[PDB]
Amino acid sequence: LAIVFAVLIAIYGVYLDQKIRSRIDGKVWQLPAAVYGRMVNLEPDMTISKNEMVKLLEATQYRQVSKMTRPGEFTVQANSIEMIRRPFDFPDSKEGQVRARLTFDGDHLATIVNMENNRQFGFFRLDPRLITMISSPNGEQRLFVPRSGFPDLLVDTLLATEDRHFYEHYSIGRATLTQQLVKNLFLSSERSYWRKANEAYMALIMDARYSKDRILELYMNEVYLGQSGDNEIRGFPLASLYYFGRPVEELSLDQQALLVGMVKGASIYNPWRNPKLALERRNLVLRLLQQQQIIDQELYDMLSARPLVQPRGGVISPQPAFMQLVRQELQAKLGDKVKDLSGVKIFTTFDSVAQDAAEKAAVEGIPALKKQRKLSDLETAIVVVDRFSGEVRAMVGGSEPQFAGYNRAMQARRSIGSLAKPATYLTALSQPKIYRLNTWIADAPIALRQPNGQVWSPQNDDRRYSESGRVMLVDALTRSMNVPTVNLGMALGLPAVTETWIKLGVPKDQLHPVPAMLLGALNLTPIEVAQAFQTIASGGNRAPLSALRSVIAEDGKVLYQSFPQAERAVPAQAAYLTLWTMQQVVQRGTGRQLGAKYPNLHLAGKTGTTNNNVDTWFAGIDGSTVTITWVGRDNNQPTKLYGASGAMSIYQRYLANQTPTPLNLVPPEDIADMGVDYDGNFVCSGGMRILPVWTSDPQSLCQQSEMQ
Repeated sequence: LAIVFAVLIAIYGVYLDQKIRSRIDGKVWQLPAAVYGRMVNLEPDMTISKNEMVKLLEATQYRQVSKMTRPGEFTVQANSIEMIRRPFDFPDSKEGQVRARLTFDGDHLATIVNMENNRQFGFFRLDPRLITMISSPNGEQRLFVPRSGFPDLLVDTLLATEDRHFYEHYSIGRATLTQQLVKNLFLSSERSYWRKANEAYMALIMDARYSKDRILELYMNEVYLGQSGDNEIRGFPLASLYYFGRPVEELSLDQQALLVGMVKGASIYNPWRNPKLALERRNLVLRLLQQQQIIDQELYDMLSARPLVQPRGGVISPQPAFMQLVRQELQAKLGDKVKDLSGVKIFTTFDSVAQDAAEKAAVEGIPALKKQRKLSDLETAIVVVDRFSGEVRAMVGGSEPQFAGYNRAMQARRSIGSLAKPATYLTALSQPKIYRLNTWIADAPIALRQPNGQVWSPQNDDRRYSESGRVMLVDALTRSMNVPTVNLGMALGLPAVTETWIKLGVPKDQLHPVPAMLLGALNLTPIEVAQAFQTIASGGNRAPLSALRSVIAEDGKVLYQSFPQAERAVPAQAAYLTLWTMQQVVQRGTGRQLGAKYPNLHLAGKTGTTNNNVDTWFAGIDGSTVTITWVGRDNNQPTKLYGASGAMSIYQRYLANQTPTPLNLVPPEDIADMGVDYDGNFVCSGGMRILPVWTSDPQSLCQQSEMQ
């Protein structure tokens, strides 16, 4: 015989083992970067409510139930919630499940108690939601999860199917789990008995040098389970989140049957296109295992009478607007030397609750404005950032945030109009010896000769002038009076005002120092406006906006860490006086519709309008965040909206869709509340009006009083 044949196949097998080594002993796959939202820490004495906490939990993929049994679940009671915080690999320290009770004392979090030992936590970590993945060059997207990470039952459901009961190394006789691992991992497409035998040879070599758990650990992360546009969704972990919005470790049995059922055929059982052949395949799996010992008959009818929820969505590109900022910030910080790495973890500043509320305000708000005014193509952008740290919490780049290609929060450069006014008042108030809230500004006809040849003659909103010819600075800003603003600004000088703009953090090449700049001849994107208003909201510290918190390697190596880098930009006292006045605009000025609806928030804000309302804006500052809202048309035509009411309606819905933090303005040093009389002069005691004043010696009133 030519038995040497068993020899060149033996060497072909030994040399085959050479390939099933360099592959599995290292990078099995190029693993895409995972993008996570914010990690929230809870603390006792935190200002939050139970209903507020419920929303944060549901936004973080938690499910409210009657009785808890699994991670990612929680129960509500009269004055508290009980949850099972799911396990997560926090950069700071890996954590398992924790059964906690958060107890609420009305307005705040009273206690957080470990249900295990009945003791209190000093702070408690909530895991971050997976927002998205960063496209993998392969076109194949995976979320690696170790063996242990898979629930016993989905492994049982998996074994109850494909590899019927085991796979010890009979199946062929009657007429393979390791057999298929190589099929997807090493082999070509289809037709070949040689393929059938080539994998069969790789299967023995495989299951010879690698453990049981290691085979299905690679398998449960390799199987094709979906198609997101032109990206392969494979692996049970990523499929779970993609096909249920919940981790693999937390799938219900009926959801485990579906995924598994979709392994045989992985595209025709797709619950989107045809839910019928998927429902039958699901129930089929439910009857497959029902025969073996794992499944009861009574519960079977439940799982079968258990429709699919199922994400009923496409999710091809989650949070397109915010992800633009993320991609942009990654390039700047780490460069192109990042996607070279596999299994990278990106921790962002994204707030799921805020995003939900902004998106809802945009989606419902815009059609409402179009109906109430008979419009045809109205658009909007919303940016939310943290008051003090400049972290970007939310970004809405269009009235249809779900499906976005053009991101208006970052790309739509638009005249800010009267939103420009605080810069001027901030410039003035930064000089406490000369300009104060009670300083009188002329309000009379203006005529400014400019570079050839026409004369610039700005008018008040109502084409009227103050009967006295003058108005106090406080009231000019409150009422967004055009004429006093130009008189103030021209007296301060366009260079001084322009320098305030740079300190506030606006792009320097957008600044053109001519009179109209004072009234908003300044074109910015919403994210750039947010920077400017964050600087005044923080109390004068410019905190560069960012969407990244950290970037960790698969092994836990820190590729990037964010450190606080706020820069003192304007005096805190001037920032304060400007904000106090912006509280006036919201209570009694142009923003007064908002102060009437949310009196207890004491919001500070500024309306923005342009000639014929081409662009409308609102900038609202609460206790914790700055929200910029823009409403207008892409073609740059008049909106027909009147006043900042369009941007204030969107913002008002934003405020209603979440739980805003009251703004309680704490006065910095050397701020004193002082009375003035009707003439506007300071008085020692009394005064019909009280205004805060930057002074270390309120005895500029003994001086004022000595007029006699």
